[PDB]
Amino acid sequence: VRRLETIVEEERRVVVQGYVFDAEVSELKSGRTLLTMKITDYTNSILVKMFSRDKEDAELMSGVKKGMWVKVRGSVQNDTFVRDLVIIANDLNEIAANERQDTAPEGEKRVELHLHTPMSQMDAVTSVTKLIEQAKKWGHPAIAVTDHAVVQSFPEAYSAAKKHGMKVIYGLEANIVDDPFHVTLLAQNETGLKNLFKLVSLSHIQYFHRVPRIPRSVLVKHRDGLLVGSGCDKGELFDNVEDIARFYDFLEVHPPDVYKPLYVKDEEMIKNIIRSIVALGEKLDIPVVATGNVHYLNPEDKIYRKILIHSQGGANPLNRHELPDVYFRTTNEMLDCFSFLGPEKAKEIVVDNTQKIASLIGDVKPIKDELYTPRIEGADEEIREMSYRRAKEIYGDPLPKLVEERLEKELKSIIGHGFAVIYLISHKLVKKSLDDGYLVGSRGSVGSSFVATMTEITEVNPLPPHYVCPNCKHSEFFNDGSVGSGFDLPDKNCPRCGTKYKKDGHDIPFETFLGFKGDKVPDIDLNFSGEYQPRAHNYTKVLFGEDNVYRAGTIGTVADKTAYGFVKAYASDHNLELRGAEIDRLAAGCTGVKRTTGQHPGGIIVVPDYMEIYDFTPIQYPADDTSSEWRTTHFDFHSIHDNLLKLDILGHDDPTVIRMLQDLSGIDPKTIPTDDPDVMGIFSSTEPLGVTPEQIMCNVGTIGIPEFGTRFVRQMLEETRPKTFSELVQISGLSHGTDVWLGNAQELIQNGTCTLSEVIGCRDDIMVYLIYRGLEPSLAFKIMESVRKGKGLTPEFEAEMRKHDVPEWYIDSCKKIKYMFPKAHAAAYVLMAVRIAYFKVHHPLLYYASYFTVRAEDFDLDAMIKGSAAIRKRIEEINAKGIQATAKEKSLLTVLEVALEMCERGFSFKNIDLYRSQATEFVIDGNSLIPPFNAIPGLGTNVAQAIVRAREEGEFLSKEDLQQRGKLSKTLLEYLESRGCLDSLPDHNQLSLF
DNA sequence: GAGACGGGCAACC
DNA sequence: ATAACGGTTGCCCGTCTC
Ligand SMILES: Nc1nc2c(ncn2[C@H]2C[C@H](O)[C@@H](COP(=O)(O)OP(=O)(O)OP(=O)(O)O)O2)c(=O)[nH]1
Ligand SMILES: [Mg+2]
Ligand SMILES: [Mg+2]
Ligand SMILES: [Mg+2]
Ligand SMILES: [Zn+2]
Repeated sequence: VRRLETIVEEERRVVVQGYVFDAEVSELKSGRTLLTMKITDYTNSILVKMFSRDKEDAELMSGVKKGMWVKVRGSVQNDTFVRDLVIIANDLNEIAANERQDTAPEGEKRVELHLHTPMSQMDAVTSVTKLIEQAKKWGHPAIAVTDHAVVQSFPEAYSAAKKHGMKVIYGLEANIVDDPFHVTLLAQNETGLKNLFKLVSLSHIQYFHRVPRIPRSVLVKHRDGLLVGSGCDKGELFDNVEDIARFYDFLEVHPPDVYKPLYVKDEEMIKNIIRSIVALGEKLDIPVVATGNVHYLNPEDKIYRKILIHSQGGANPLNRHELPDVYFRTTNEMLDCFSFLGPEKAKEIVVDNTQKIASLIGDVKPIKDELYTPRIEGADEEIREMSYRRAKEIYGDPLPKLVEERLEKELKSIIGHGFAVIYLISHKLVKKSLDDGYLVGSRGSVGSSFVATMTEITEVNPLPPHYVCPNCKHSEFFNDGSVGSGFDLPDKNCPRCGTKYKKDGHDIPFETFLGFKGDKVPDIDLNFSGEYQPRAHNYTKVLFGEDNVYRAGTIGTVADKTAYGFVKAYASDHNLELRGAEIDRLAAGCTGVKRTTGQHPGGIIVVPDYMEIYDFTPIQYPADDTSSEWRTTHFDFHSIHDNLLKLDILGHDDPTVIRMLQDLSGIDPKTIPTDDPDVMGIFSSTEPLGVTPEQIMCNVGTIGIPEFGTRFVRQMLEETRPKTFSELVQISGLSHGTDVWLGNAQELIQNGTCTLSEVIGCRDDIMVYLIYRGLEPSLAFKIMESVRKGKGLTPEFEAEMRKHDVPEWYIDSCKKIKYMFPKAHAAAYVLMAVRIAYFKVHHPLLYYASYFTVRAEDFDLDAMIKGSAAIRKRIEEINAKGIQATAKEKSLLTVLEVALEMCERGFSFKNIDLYRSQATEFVIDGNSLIPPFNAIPGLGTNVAQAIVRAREEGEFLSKEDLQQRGKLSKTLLEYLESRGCLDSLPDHNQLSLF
C-alpha cells in the first residue's frame, strides 16, 4: 500500500488509498462507462480512471461520491490528454475513513479551550463546523471558539452547535496593551457575550492602532461574564511574577511540541517552564489547563496554512521559521504529551480542569431568534393616511371595492408585522432624491405591494390590469386573467368624461412580499443613481439618528481563483512540479479562509431605539479604515437576516441613464408609452433602427438595452419574439437565473409540453398556480420561496403537488430553477428598459451619448474614430477568442458592439479635442460624439477634471502650459500629441509673465 | 514612497 | 461558434510616473 507522494513514474502495478474529493461518470461510444475520480491520501493526490466491463460495475461507478474513502489497485500511466501520470484502476473498494479515534473513557474526556477557525485572518484552515463535529465524535463535552481579535465564526458555530448537539464556548483571543500581548476570553453568559461584542467593537474603532487592541483597563471595565486566560507564548506571563498571574481565572500551557520555535536552550527548558506554571497555578489555587491552540483538524492539514502564510512575503514574519504542530489533539494523545508531569497532573490539567472551566460556562445564544422592529411616532397612522389619500385621488371616493380591500388587507399586515416605519423612511428617501434632481428606479419584491405604490416607493402598480381616468377617476378592471398587464391594453377613452384613459396593473399578489403568516422578513429595495447613492445613505443617519443605522459589513474570503493563485506561487517558489489533481486539492483546502473585510453594496441595517447594536453584533470599520464615514456590522447581513430590518439602498446606472436622457431631450420619461410599436419592435427586430442584421452583426435591436442587450438574451429574443409589455416581463424572468431557460423552460416549449406563457417565468406564478390547483396558500408560498432560492422541493412539497394534480413536468421544472425574480422586479426593470428603448429609437445620439457617458468604461478610441470597419475588425478579434476571452475583453466587446451600431445608424466619433472635449461626458456635436478626456487610457476622472478646470481659467498657451496646468504625465501628453491634438500649439512659450 | 489608475477578484442584489 | 443570468459596489495590489 503506497503513499501517493511515492508515486513518481509509470509503473505496472500499485495499491493506493484516499479520499475522493471529486468523481464524475461518463459514457463511451462503445457502451462502456468511464469513472473519473481525484483522490488524496493527504501526502499527495492523483487522478484515477476506471473503465466498466459490465453494466453492474457501471452503475456502482455512479455510486462513488465525494466524501468516500477508497482503496484502488491499478497501473500508473502517463495520460497525454491530462499531461500527468494517472492510475488506471482494475480494482476499487470503499473503505472506512478510520480517522483519529479518542480512546479515553466516556465521562473522562478533554475540552479544548483555545481554538482558531478560518475567520482568524489567513491563519487557520478547518471550518468551525468540522471542528465541532470532530469534538462531538470524540465525545468532548464542549469546545471553545477563540479566534484572533474577532468573533466572526460565532453564527456558524451556533448553527453547528444546534445541528450537532454540541456545547460551544464563545470566546476571543484578544490583544491587550497596558495602560502588546494575547489573552483568552471565554463568555460565561449573555453579559459576557455582550461584553465580547463591545470589546471587539472598541478594539476596532476607538483603540485600533495598526491592529485591533484592548487597553487592560478597558478589559476590566468589560470583564463581567468573561473567564480570562493567560495562554500563548505571546502571553503576558509565559514571556518571563505572581501578580501578573493572579489576574487570570485560568493558566494556559501548550503541548511541549507547540513551543518548538526556539529564546530557549532545549526541550528540557520548555518542559520545565510548563512546570513552573504548573507550580504557580497550584500555589495560587488557579486552574492550570492544557490547551492546544488549534489552527486545523489534522496533523497533515498543516500544509494549507503554510501555503496561506507564505503568500504574505516578509510582511508576515512567521515565515521566519517552521510552523508548530497545532492540530486538534485527542484527550488520550494530550495525556501522552503531558505524561512527564505524571499520571495525576496529566489527568488533572487535561481533563478535570479543562472540564471544570467548561462547567463554569452557561448556555449562550450568540444570535437572536426574533425580528426587532423600529418605532417612530406617527408612522403606522401616517402610512395609512398617505396610502388612502393618494389612492382616492387616483381611484376616487369612495374607492372601488377592489382597491378598498387591497388597502385594508395590505395595511394591517405591514403595520402588524412592524414594517410601517421603513415604508415611510423609504418614502422620504425617494422624495429627497427627486427633490435633489435624481429619479429613483424600482426594484425587488416591494413592487408586490399596492400600499408601496401609493406611498411612492415603487412605480409598479400590482393591482389587476385596468383603465383609470386621470380626470374623472372612473375605472375598469379585468379579472378575466385573460390580460397580463394593463400596459398591454389598447388606448381607450373614458366613456364618461371623454378623456384619454391611463393604463396600469400587473396583477401581483401582495404575499410575494410578506407571505401569509408575516413570518418572513423582506427588505425594501431601491435603485438610486450611483452618483447619488452616498447621499441617500447619509439621509438615513438624519432620519434614524447616527447610532441607529449601520452599513452592513462583509467578510472577504479566499475563493477558487485566489486559492489556485496562492498554490501555484507556493509551488513555483519551492520548485515543486505538482500534478493537476494535487494542485486542485491544495486549492480546495485554502478556500473559505478570511482575508479581508468590506462593505455590503448598499444595505443599511436599522436598529430599533429600544435595543442596541450590541444586542445583535459588534461593529467596526470596513477594511479597518479609521477615516470611513460609516461603521460596519462585524457579522454580515446574512447572519442577522432575521433580526433587524434592512434598507437596500443600491446604486445602479439605469436611473442615471434615463436622468441624462431627460436632462437632454426635456422629455418627461413618465410620459413615454409602453406599447409604441417601433420601440417594442426592437425586442424582436433591427427594422426600427434603420439598419440590417448584417450591418450590426445582430438579429434583434436590443444592443445596449439593460439586461436584454446581452448575447444570451438576444438569442432568447430571437426565438421568443416578444411584442408586449407582459411578454417582455415573462422573458425578463426567464433570462435571469441558472437552469430557468436552458435545459428547462426552453425544452418544455420546444417539446410542446407547454406554451411560452405557461412556462415558469416569475416566482409569483408558482404560488398563484399552486393555490389555483387547490394547495393551502401559505404552503404554496413556502414552495414558491424554496424554488426561487434554488432549494428545490422536499418530499412533502412534491406529495402536496401530486395530490392536487400538479403534473410531473411542472414539479420537475421547479426542481431545476436555481434562482428566480419576483414579477414586480421584472416589471420594474422592463419599464426602465422600455423608457430607454424609446430614446434608442427616436433620439439615437442622445441614447449613445448617455450610453458611453454612464455605462462604458472600456474603449478602443482609435478603432471607434476610424469607424465602422475598424470597430468590426476589433470585435472579430475578440469574437475569435471565444470564451477564452478575459472579463476585460468582454467589457470592451460589449461597448464596441454599441459603437458599431452607432456608426451604421449614420453617426460617428471625433478625436479628443482640446477645447470641446469634456471631463467625463460624451458630448453631442452635429452627428458625432466628442469623447471626453477620461476615455483616454491612463487618464482618470481627476486629471480629466483638472484639464477642464485649467482651460476654463485660461486657454493653454503651449504644450508645456497644458502639461503643467493640466497635470499631465509625459505619456498622456504624447497620447494627445501623436493624434494631432496639440498641433495648433507651440511646444513652449518664449515669454512668461505673472 | 506617495499616489492615481486599472485589472482581478469577492460579495451581494 | 459553443453555452450562456445581469448588474452593481467595494478592497487589494502591481505598475507606471514624478
Ligand atoms: N439578475 C439577478 N437579480 C437579482 C439577484 N438577486 C436579487 N436580484 C434583484 C432581483 C430581486 O428582486 C432584487 C433582489 O432583492 P432582494 O435580495 O431584496 O430579494 P427580493 O426583493 O427579490 O425578495 P425579498 O422579499 O427581499 O426577500 O434584486 C440575482 O441573483 N440575479
Ligand atoms: Mg496566541
Ligand atoms: Mg492562539
Ligand atoms: Mg428585496
Ligand atoms: Zn373620465
